[PDB]
Amino acid sequence: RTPSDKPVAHVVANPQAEGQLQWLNDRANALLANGVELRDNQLVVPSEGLYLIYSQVLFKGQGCPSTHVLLTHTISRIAVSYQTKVNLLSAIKSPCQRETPEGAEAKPWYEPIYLGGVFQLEKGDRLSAEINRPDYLDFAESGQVYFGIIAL
Amino acid sequence: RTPSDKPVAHVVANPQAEGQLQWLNDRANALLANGVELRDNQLVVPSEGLYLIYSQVLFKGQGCPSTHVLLTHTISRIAVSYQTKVNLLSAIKSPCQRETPEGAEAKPWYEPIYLGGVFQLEKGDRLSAEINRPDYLDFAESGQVYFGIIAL
Amino acid sequence: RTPSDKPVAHVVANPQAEGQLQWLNDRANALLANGVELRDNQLVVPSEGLYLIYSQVLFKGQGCPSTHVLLTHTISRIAVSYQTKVNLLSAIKSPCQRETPEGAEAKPWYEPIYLGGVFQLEKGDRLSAEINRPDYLDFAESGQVYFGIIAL
Repeated sequence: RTPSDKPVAHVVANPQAEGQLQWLNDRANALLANGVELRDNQLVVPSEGLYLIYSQVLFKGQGCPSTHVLLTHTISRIAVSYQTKVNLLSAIKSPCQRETPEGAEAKPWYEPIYLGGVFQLEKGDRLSAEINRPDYLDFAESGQVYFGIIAL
Repeated sequence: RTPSDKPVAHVVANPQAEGQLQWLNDRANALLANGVELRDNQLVVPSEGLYLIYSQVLFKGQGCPSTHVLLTHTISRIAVSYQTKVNLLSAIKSPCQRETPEGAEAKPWYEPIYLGGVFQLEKGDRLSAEINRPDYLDFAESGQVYFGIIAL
Repeated sequence: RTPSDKPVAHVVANPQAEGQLQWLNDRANALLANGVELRDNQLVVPSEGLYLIYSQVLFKGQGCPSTHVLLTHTISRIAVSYQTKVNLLSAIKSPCQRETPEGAEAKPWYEPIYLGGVFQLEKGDRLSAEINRPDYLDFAESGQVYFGIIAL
């Protein structure tokens, strides 16, 4: 065989979908081996083990609007028994400070956030990397937005 | 039930501890297992190896001052052998290119810092995670401030 | 001494190359274990399997020039099957949201970029980790700009 036995997965955001982050393992450079499945846009964990659960999204806007743009990306985990979203890793970014553009429009900011950690998950647990602003997500990527778990 | 061995620790930082950054155990899905005591605010490694080392901090700031705020996050190894402290992972970032809220008091800034590399440790070595302006720490803390390792 | 059966690597930037990213396997903890080969400025892969590719670049400047910078970081795989560079993980950061600090000449900004994911490489597979603004690279640091793979 080739994909070893350790339950793995490296999902990439879908460039077609818009204003929504949909995870696609079915492109080049994407894995979903030995157990892991993609169900409700959430990775489901095959076996009780220890997993590293990184993820990365890449935000983009054109000029800084009024109303403070606070951006967030978080990896929550809904466990078998206690089926509620408990927050694993998270992070906020505020890419705007400015007067909110003027004498020259545009000039786009870019803002990536990365989340990585080692956590214990059981059989049937689910995970899901999500953001508060699917409008700002960016993708003429190939590797700009991703979500993955690997058993260790 | 704790399957999969290999020294492992994934520690989150203690919220109610005004500006000090004291890691803790028991919280969230914080781990220390297979002998990685967290002594004196340092993960203590048990036996040599290539350890995946990662950690994240989140600096939050309500309005920019007029003194250029630089913020560095660092993981330095204090080798059990040489006792010497060697800087492994380091990052530096500046939340604002000087604005300094003059009028219209406020507008928060969020600047996360994630560090992660693969390194060669030695049984007894100690890893330290430290920042420089701990007066800039976000106490919303779900799973925002963390430090961790795991044998590979 | 150096652990584990599995091939790994962790080269590091040369603070001598004028305007380019040159990796090295002899400074910092620049490993080149079991069959990995830092070659034409890229790691040639020893064998099949899931690898953990991670890297980090640092950027620096003082004040903002031509309204838009765009620091980018991409690790691309050039597969022995489909021989053509192909993005694996990418991030674009952009310092100076307009700004253009005329009176705050030489008032510095610091901008890092980490990233890393699991992928199923094969043998003879080459990996490049390249920036777009070597001139914006920071070099007053050690555990600053690295790039490595670890068979897992």
